[PDB]
Amino acid sequence: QTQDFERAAKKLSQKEINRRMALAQAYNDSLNNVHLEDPYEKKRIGIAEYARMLEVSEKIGIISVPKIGQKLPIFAGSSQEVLSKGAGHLEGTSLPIGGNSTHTVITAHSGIPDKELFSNLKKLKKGDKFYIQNIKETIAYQVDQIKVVTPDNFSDLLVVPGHDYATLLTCTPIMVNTHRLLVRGHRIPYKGHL
Repeated sequence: QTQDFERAAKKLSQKEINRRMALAQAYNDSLNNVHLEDPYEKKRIGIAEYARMLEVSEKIGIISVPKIGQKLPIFAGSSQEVLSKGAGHLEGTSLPIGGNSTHTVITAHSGIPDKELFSNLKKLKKGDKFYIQNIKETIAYQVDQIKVVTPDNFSDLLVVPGHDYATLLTCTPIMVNTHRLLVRGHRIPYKGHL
């Protein structure tokens, strides 16, 4: 469900990619993490507008996790509608374009029967890799920390100065969902603690 994004991204001119990426950079520089909310709170209380500059074909990117054979569309926000059809981006975290002092968080469900999504995220280990494609390019991350945290602990999702991080976020234990699994990687060239 990702070929449409690729096709549409390739049709943008370089000036338009630059304009959009500028808006995304400006958004990241003004990021306020007050938007941080747990997507998997059962009794949690709209359409996401904050990442429109990165959107083509309704999507802001593609998340590839080769070890578990996933290549999923990324949609803005983390609404139930989004999480039923692919991966979401956690509003309040950096948009997935990389850069110094950025930390983007991409999330998908582990406990929807009959949809793989991030059901097997817990198979990831330090040294494994994942990739995010946005309208400009594909950026790569190498897993360097795996943590299981409570749903009200956002500490490990915040921007770390001087680093370019990405975390893949899901619920755990499978079908129980009392906790959150956070698989963090650091930027590499594209070619509690567990």
